[PDB]
Amino acid sequence: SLIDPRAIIDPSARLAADVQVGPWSIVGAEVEIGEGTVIGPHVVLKGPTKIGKHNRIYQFSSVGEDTPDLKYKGEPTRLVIGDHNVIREGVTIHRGTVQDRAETTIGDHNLIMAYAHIGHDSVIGNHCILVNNTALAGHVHVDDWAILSGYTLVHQYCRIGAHSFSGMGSAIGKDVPAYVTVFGNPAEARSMNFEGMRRRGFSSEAIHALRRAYKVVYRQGHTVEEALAELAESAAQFPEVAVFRDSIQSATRGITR
Amino acid sequence: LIDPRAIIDPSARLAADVQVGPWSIVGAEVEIGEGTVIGPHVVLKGPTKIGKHNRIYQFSSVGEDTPDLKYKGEPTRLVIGDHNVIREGVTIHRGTVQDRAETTIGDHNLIMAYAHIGHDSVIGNHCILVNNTALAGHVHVDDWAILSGYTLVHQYCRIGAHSFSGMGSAIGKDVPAYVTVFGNPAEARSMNFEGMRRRGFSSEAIHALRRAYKVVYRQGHTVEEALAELAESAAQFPEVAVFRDSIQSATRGITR
Amino acid sequence: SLIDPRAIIDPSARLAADVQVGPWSIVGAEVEIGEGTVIGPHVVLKGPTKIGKHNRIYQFSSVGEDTPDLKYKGEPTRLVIGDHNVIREGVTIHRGTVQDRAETTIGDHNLIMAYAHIGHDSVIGNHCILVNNTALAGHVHVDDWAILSGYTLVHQYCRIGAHSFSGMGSAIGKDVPAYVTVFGNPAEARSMNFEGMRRRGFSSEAIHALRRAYKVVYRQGHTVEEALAELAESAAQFPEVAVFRDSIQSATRGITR
Ligand SMILES: O=C(/N=C\c1ccccc1)N[C@]1(C(=O)Nc2nnn[nH]2)CN(C(=O)c2cccc(C(F)(F)F)c2)c2ccccc21
Ligand SMILES: O=C(/N=C\c1ccccc1)N[C@]1(C(=O)Nc2nnn[nH]2)CN(C(=O)c2cccc(C(F)(F)F)c2)c2ccccc21
Ligand SMILES: O=C(/N=C\c1ccccc1)N[C@]1(C(=O)Nc2nnn[nH]2)CN(C(=O)c2cccc(C(F)(F)F)c2)c2ccccc21
Repeated sequence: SLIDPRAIIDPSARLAADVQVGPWSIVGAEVEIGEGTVIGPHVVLKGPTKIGKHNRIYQFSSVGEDTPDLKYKGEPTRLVIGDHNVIREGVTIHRGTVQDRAETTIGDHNLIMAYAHIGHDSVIGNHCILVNNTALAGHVHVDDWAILSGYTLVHQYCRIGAHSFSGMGSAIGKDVPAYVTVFGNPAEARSMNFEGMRRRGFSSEAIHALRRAYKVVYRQGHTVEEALAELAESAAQFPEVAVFRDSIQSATRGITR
Repeated sequence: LIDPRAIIDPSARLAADVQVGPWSIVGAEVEIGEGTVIGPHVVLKGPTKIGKHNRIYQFSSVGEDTPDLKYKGEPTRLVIGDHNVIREGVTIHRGTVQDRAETTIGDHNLIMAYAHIGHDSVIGNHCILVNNTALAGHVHVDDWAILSGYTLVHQYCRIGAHSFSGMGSAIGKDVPAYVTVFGNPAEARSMNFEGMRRRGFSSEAIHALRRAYKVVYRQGHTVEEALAELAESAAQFPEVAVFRDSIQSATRGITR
Repeated sequence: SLIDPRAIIDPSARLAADVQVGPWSIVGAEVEIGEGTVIGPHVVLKGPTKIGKHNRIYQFSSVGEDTPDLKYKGEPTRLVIGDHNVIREGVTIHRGTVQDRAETTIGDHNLIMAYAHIGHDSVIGNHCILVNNTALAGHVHVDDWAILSGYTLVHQYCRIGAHSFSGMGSAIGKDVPAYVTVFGNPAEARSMNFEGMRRRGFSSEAIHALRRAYKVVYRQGHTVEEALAELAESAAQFPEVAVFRDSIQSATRGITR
């Protein structure tokens, strides 16, 4: 451990073994930091916030702030961050709202690049990448391995499916199904993230069942109900297709087309 | 109240109950008013006036020089009213001598993280600038206007009262009062009926304003023709006069 | 003195005797700063980094950090900045990767406005303007006098030609030839920077030949090869047309059309 004496550590904060806190950082009341986490210089941490192990948080980041969206803040709302996350320069992460989840949740092994915004009540899974200035407005669910390219904007309540991909400057207003590639403002479905399936070792059979799964949903004039029925068999054979099918079935307010 | 690790210039001026966080700079000729909380890690530069019950969050640079090459160090101003919330990393520049030598913000404005307010810009009251909104300079934002995340505005554009931009809009012409605009480049879509409900507009003044939108946008009229038919509706409803006056004062083109 | 006592200066740092450094700034290990350079408060400089003379770096800037690019594995890579550059509030500049030439390079007289990003292995020439929140992903070459308007996004390996211009919110995925004006997401070729050419004092004859050069590349159904061959003659007569022609010849991502 090195706790720099120019940092401010609230008496109610809890620091585990091997935690580093750089100069002029604030570890506010009710912030818990897990084993081996490195807080850079000029970082503002605010609670109630739970941060796990072996995280890295860069300078000028505001982690666990209140949403500005309310004037009168509800407390106590939480921020939970898991393990092995990188949070780059100037990132903003807001805690939840009493109305909704009362918690913003980030899992493990995520890369959140400079000036990205994680809005109130959002949930990030594991192994996600949010590129520079990605902004999640609030109540955004990002499932595992999803990649949002630089300056991707996401409206409230949108679901970003597992292994999905957004192009630079995408503006997402509807759910993105698992594996789907989206581009533009407003965002449009283009293809699937075949590159990602390969890099995570999907069988060719799985990749071909997912290609056919795309066409079923987007290209053959079927209701969502008819697509779910058509996808049932492929979904039962391939867990990878089931992830796709589940992402479409969970979309009650429709999907990015 | 003033944290001892903050830097207060001799020539600054702070009201009784002003709070200033650690590692913040209150530079030369900065006035701060009653009940204003300056966060930690804030750079204020002057000549700048800040009113009362304002909150400025960490990493904000309020009152710097414009990098606009037309600026050359003249002692231009920035003025900020009361009950404003300025969030993480906001940049606000002072005026230029070429145009009035003042940047102006009124009252009850919510300016979210990394928003930029360029030289000589004039913001009214009860405005929302969502994350990373950017006003290049000489942008006039009238009362109750809402600019959604990453809204970009070119110099000299007028954003009308009760107007709304969608996420990632790029505005290059005046937005009339109450008009909703979307995309890059921004195009007119509808009227902020929502925002009229929010101000307790009579259902008559709301029907008057729906008619007004159809006169301007949906009936192949010119602006001169559209301004002409509105004249009586604007005499009848002050709410319609607001809309009519925003179009009248828009001799660079309105957003279509 | 000119080094604020609240600044951190690494023992291995090399500062010219007149260098100014504001409070709570960090001048890291293996950072060199040349004559006349003013470092504002709250600035983080990481090395190995060379900064030249009469530069100005504003608050909340992170100059010389490691790229988050997963391909980078902590190797000793560098950042070189020249003279008379203005770096505004919250600018991020990353050092290089060994996969290229292990250097990020900025020339002279550049204006880099607030929250602009310069990614690993990028090369900026002289007299360039990067307006607020302009982002260069990596391996981006911006040649002399190019202007990138606010929130211009550039993909890796894209080349931005001399005296080129991008409109507000441009998303560039292909090379911008010298003198060309681009707008939109995705970016679209919309004429040449005649305003900028006229201002900088380009001759009438050079402009007229560039107008014709534009027609050959964009407006005659020619493929890049046909166009290069058809340009050969004017490229041999007018240096500006040679700069234009070379920028098409050197394009590795194709050209913005
Ligand atoms: O709320 C919003 N807009 C204006 C506002 C009003 C009062 C207070 C603050 C902002 N929310 C927005 C939203 O997605 N609302 C919604 N959709 N479904 N259910 N709720 C997201 N939004 C935005 O512009 C927005 C809001 C917060 C954060 C961000 C960002 F950029 F950081 F991600 C962006 C927008 C733009 C147009 C319409 C609706 C909304
Ligand atoms: O305004 C501009 N240049 C001077 C400048 C102003 C402020 C700071 C630095 C330079 N350029 C712009 C402009 O609106 N010029 C103009 N119109 N009418 N009269 N002048 C805006 N502009 C921009 O890209 C721009 C310039 C400054 C700030 C911002 C932002 F994002 F922070 F808001 C954006 C742009 C993009 C394309 C064409 C013209 C212009
Ligand atoms: O480049 C990318 N990923 C690696 C990386 C680089 C720098 C930092 C972190 C990761 N992805 C991108 C790329 O250009 N890849 C590529 N092209 N040629 N060879 N590779 C760019 N990219 C981006 O979204 C991107 C990546 C890093 C930084 C930035 C920004 F915004 F800061 F400028 C943007 C994107 C979006 C869609 C497709 C491909 C790519």
